[PDB]
Amino acid sequence: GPHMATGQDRVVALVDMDCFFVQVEQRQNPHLRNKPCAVVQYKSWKGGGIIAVSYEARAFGVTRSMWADDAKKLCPDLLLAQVRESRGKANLTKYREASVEVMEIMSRFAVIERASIDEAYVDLTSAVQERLQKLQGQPISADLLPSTYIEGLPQGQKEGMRKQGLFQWLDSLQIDNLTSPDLQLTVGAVIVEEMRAAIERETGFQCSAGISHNKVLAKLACGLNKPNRQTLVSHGSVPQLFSQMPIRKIRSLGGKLGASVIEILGIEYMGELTQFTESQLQSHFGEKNGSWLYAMCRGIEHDPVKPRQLPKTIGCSKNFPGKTALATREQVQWWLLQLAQELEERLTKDRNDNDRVATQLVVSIRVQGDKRLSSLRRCCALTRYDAHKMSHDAFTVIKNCNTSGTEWSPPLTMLFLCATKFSAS
DNA sequence: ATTATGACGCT
Ligand SMILES: Nc1nc2c(ncn2[C@H]2C[C@H](O)[C@@H](COP(=O)(O)NP(=O)(O)OP(=O)(O)O)O2)c(=O)[nH]1
Ligand SMILES: [Mg+2]
Ligand SMILES: [Mg+2]
Repeated sequence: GPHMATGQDRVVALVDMDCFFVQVEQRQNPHLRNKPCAVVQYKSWKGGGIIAVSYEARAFGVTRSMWADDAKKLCPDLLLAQVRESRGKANLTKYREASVEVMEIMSRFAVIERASIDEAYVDLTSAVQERLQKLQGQPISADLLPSTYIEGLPQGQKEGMRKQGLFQWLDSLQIDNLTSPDLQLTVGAVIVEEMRAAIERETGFQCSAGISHNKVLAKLACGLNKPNRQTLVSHGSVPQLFSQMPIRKIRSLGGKLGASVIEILGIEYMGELTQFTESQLQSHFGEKNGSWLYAMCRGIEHDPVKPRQLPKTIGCSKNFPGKTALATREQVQWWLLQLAQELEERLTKDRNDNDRVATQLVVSIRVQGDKRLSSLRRCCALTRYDAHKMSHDAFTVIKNCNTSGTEWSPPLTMLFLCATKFSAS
């Protein structure tokens, strides 16, 4: 009892820009605001693959990974913005820069771990302590939490329910106890309302957030009430929340490992994991997964919020599916040169903005009819930011995959250059 | 013929 630690030491938030690329296009083109609209890559094949969808279009069934021509069947009024194309490929510069805007605002409040182009984790522990001392026992008003949902409440119209749950929670709060985890979460949620208001004031972008004691619960919480809302998942809400939560919904159990948990153990929901000893879990799933699962199904996770606002690698990738697969030497060279030219542009801007140089170049390729998503992956040294040198070295490092007797076989369905191993500059 | 990425683990 007294010695079972409960993983209530930290306050952690996950902030996700809602349908981010769509919002970027809607800020730039006001004729898209508050309409069903989606963002697409390419236009020739079935109107393009959709990678971002507004909530209005979602109301009609439009999803990511869907062809635009199919989305139009579900939503005939759908508006489409095209990703920029440079050197024959998609170019996401507009959104990486919009993302830097957002991250830079978030960093004013706390240390943030860039988790993706549009979402970060926040370690609010110190900020909550500072703010708690600032209040000096003063009670927390519902006015400070105008968009917060308390998961599990009310107990015993959507905004009406929300306010009821918030009132029940705030009435129960022990404000005089500067060490109660629930109070600390509440204060973190006040600070996240402030962060979200600053992001929207200074960018016009709206976002959702989850507030809890760890990254996995913050991420799960973030998803309970979207869009433009935030959800506080308290330690005490976990047993009910997890009692019907499909295992696949927890970050990192969405794939094969979550499938084998389901199949081997014979369960469906996260909470059912509590009925297995740690050793049993370790035995089925390895020592790391086992320890991690034994703690996670009790709402405990220790992965730290890593202080990292910049990506660790910088990458350029283009698929060549179907009959478009590259089949000659000239083709592989020209696309390696296109890939390297964009890579070089991104790298020079990275060196100048962020004072660092990449030292290693990873070349990945897929070949046609190869099952795997990397038919090959080989590294070479990255010594200068020269597109022609980088493309030439990538070719030198893959060329012994050609089996022709000027021709290229097996045909290539993917080229991919990645710059890694950054050293300060 | 979702694509374009990017973190992270295993060996
Ligand atoms: N090129 C590409 N971009 C992608 C892909 N997946 C996502 N993006 C881009 C487009 C997305 O806008 C952005 C962020 O991805 P999310 O946070 O997963 N989705 P969003 O912010 O759209 O909606 P929500 O309110 O549910 O969070 O990343 C992809 O497979 N390929
Ligand atoms: Mg998002
Ligand atoms: Mg995201």
